[PDB]
Amino acid sequence: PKLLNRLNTYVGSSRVGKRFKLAERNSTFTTELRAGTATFLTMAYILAVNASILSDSGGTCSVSDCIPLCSNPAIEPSQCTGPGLRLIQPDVSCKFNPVNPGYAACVEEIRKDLIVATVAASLIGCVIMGLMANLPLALAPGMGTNAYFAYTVVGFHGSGSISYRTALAAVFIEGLIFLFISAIGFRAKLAKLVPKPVRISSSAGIGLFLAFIGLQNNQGIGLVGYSPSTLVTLAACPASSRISLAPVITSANGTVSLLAGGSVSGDIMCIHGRMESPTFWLGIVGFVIIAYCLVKNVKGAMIYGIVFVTAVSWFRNTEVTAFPNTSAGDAAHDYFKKIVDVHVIKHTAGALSFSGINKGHFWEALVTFLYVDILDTTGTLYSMARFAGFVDEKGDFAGQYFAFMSDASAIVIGSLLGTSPVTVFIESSTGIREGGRTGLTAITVAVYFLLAMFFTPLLASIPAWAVGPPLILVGVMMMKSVTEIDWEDMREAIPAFVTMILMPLTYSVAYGLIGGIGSYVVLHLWDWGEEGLVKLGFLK
Amino acid sequence: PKLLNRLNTYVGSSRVGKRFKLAERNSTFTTELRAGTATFLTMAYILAVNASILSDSGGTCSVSDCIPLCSNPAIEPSQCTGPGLRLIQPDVSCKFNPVNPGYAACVEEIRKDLIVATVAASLIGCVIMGLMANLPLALAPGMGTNAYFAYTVVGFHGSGSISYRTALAAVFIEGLIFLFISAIGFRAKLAKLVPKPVRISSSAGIGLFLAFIGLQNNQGIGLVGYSPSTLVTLAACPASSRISLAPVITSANGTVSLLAGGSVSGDIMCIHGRMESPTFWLGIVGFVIIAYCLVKNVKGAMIYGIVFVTAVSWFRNTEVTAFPNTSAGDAAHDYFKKIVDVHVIKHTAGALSFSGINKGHFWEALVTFLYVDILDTTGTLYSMARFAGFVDEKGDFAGQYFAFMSDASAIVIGSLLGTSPVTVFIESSTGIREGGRTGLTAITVAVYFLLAMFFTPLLASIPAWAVGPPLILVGVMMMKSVTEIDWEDMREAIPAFVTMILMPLTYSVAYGLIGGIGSYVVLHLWDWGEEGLVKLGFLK
Ligand SMILES: *[C@@H]1O[C@H](CO)[C@@H](O[C@@H]2O[C@H](CO)[C@@H](O)[C@H](O)[C@H]2NC(C)=O)[C@H](O)[C@H]1NC(C)=O
Ligand SMILES: *[C@@H]1O[C@H](CO)[C@@H](O[C@@H]2O[C@H](CO)[C@@H](O)[C@H](O)[C@H]2NC(C)=O)[C@H](O)[C@H]1NC(C)=O
Ligand SMILES: C/C(=C\CNc1ncnc2[nH]cnc12)CO
Ligand SMILES: C/C(=C\CNc1ncnc2[nH]cnc12)CO
Repeated sequence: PKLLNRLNTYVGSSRVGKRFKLAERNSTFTTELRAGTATFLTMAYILAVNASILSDSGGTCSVSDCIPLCSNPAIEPSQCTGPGLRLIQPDVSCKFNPVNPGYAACVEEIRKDLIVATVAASLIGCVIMGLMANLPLALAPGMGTNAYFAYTVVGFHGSGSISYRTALAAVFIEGLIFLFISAIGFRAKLAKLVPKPVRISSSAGIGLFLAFIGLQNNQGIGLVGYSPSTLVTLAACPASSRISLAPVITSANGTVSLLAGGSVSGDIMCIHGRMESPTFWLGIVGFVIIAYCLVKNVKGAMIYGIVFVTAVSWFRNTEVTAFPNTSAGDAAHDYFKKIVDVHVIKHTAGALSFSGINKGHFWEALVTFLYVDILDTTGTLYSMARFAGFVDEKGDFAGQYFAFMSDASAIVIGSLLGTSPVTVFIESSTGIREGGRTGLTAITVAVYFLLAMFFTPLLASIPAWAVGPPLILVGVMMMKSVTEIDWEDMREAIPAFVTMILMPLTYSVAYGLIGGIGSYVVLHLWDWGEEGLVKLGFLK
Repeated sequence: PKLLNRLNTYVGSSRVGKRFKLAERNSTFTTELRAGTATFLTMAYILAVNASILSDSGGTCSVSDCIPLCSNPAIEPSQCTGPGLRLIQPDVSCKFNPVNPGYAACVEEIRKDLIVATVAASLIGCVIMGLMANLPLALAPGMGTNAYFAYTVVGFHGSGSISYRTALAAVFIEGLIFLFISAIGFRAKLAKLVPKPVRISSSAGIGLFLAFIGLQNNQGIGLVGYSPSTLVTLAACPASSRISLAPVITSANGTVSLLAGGSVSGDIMCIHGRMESPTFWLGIVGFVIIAYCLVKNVKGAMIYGIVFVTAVSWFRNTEVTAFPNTSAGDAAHDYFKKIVDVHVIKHTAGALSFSGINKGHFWEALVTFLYVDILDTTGTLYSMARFAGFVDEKGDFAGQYFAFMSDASAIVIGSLLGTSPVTVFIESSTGIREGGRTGLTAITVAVYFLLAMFFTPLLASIPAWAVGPPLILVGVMMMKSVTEIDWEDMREAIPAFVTMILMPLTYSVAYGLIGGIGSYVVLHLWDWGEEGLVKLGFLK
């Protein structure tokens, strides 16, 4: 026949072929590799997006890495010695604008570290899923939880109520509890705990949250900025025309002064030149490219858009350059000059700490992690089992037990390595749609991830206007779940709308879920009471 | 039979009864009055909401009404005479925080004027609709266009790119053009210009915009504020713990100073005490009341909630008092002391100006008004005609011509009196659902509006935490249109998502529409080109 056919048959007739039940599932070797390659092309974008989002979280280092600065910027701190000249001792404000150089270097190092951590976690998760449960699924850090971890639990540059290490501890404990409950089979009861409309609309809320994040400044293509009256208006003015804000003390005559201890914000206000930022238009070009590649049903759209924007952004003397002419820019260009490197985890490894188990926000974050993971994992796993045609009449696909256990173990390992919890990817559908049916798909994707590493230097130079449209379009894809809501029934409509609008506005998933559940319960209280009272017997 | 029956028969057998075709439509006198009363109860909330929203727009008066102020607040300007003491000449900054007293008095007077203007415009529109076209519909200022006029075209306290008078001129010209195009039957040709997904999702976008407005500080119940990092987080701290922001010039060492000419913002940042403002909880109580009244299908829910919140807020020495102990509070309490008054429009009457016809934003606002009015009026009028069973097979209900003409004339009259465009209300369905079929419903609603006036003093004391949930729930009701989108087709999904997310984030309807249409057109260029080229003959 053909060498492809000899290879297929030889693998099919081997012990390893029987291990994964190749013959019984009607595919031998080459369908598996094609499915794996398609899956990797579909979901490679995590490699950049997750690293960027987690790097913006501030990393493991604190004010201790802020160097003392001079009184005048023109004098370097080492030479800051003279009359009326002194050194400023770093404070909390060193972490924020204007950022201390030491913190910037720490942040870049943590960015590299997190890239490597993501790659390793995804590889190990894929291997475990492929081997223990023997299914053709792919695992990697979740998009929905990335931003919740980076911008809400920890905050921008560690401005949140939970320290990074305690956040990793929370993720670890959540993974352990998930493994426990999956083992003892209470999972269905907890999944039924949440009301239907909140469960349906939480995904749309998270999609809107990601879309909003993609429209900010230090996360995406700009186009949204501060306004003194409406608090949000049309950004995308040139970077040279952006200024910061500070808190002041008003009065009853018109005087104003700066409030000591004001937490200065970044460049968020535009003074002139709206809709003139070249980075915004480059991001728009990338967005349109990804949109076409999606509409024509071409796999790997987001990678093509990201790569085009990044390649354009690698030139050195442009307005959209990823290497601006300063010290940090020169260091970044130096690193990017070497194409391949083997970076080694140094700080994020084993960075757990159980100090903050007392704080309420700790348990809030843990419970939010737990519920999001339970619901999404169960739903996506059952959907993919349906897509592969493994579901029997009773509704189970045999190997569900070990699939859930493997997902929980992967979550725990990701927690240990220092990344947001890992999950199964809907992108795996592509592999199923290509004919792959056994665990070789997962191992192929794992090998492709292992190939991805060795390229840390190139993946470290992704600007926000490259991340951008990927996040926006992930939100677009996630929004499709709104249809399952009966919008004509107020008792079901109101909680869903609250859930959708609270997440992107309060900028926090937990508050959206809490508001939705509270509104649902308050609305249904009368029905609960009447039903229970008729059950008692006073009413009919 | 019964006096009700004699009255019914006597009216039915009279000339006036034949004028509205009473017998032909199977209702004589009392079904009409019941339908009118139900309609008025359903849609009375406009009386407060429209007045508040348009009053926040700043009115017709400019910095010329800012009085000169003293150097120290403890000295009144009249006595501001002494060493090192002087008078500050008002500039633009007088209009904003800290607001000059004269502008506050002007704003209150404009609020009263706008209340009376809304009442008169709604009355005249209802009368014209009921008489010329002879249908049981109700007219009043639109909710969606209210906020677009008040917060986007003109801006908060006249901070927009269009002067209030020129905005009224734009509304006038838009109404005239609508009348012209409707007269010639060319309306349906324009109505097909907008793509389907944009038309479908614009209503959901406007609903989200209203919901966002209802969650702000000077428009609703708070709960959304400013944050240096995420730009939006969880507000509803006590008013005593809110501070303002100002622009600042940073450096490369950590120094900061104020920027001359900074446009100070209102109290938007919370320093401590989150989720502790009593006004927020009172608004939540009103929201829950309205939600119950809606779920149980009780007419007049929003009025009951507004009235409860206002009645609680009318007390004098509480944290949620609508009369705080100052000069303006005392004046407002003085006015509210007299229950009934006959206020006469003094400024907003005949306030047109055609100076700015050159500006592009003028035409942007005009076209946005025109398209919103065209689409909404056509759709709602046809839906209400269907609901009453007047539609024939061909799809017309006879009196459509004069209905559209009456709506256009009402828009023009509203423009003359100084309010946002007037439209037909979906709430009229209630009157139809009760059995009303003729023009007596409109005249009854007009009489009820005429009754509403004479109560300007009471309607003038509505706080934001009373307006609040009404806006939020109007957004909830509007959101129901998302279902008509095929979320699985990207070429139709992406433009709709862009339209939905751009309106509430950029805080402008026109930009959302422009973005949606642009994305739609750019997405389909390949299809248009291929189709036209195959039409030419090169391809097959
Ligand atoms: C940081 O450097 C700035 C200059 O870039 C210093 O600005 C001082 O304050 C204002 C603004 O320039 C002027 O009136 C002074 O003359 C400036 N002095 C100097 C030496 O530039 C600022 O003082 C420096 N930081 C601190 C803490 O002083
Ligand atoms: C406006 O009134 C205030 C008192 O309410 C005056 O006091 C100023 O207060 C600010 C901040 O507390 C200080 O920075 C100023 O030095 C104070 N000025 C004086 C003269 O004491 C304030 O001065 C008044 N406005 C102006 C322009 O003087
Ligand atoms: C509720 C959770 C999403 C978590 N992340 C993911 N969950 C499942 N598959 C994916 N593909 C990309 N990201 C994901 C839905 O937003
Ligand atoms: C597109 C337009 C709405 C304009 N306003 C209204 N249009 C029609 N009926 C109403 N009832 C209350 N407000 C309205 C839809 O938001």
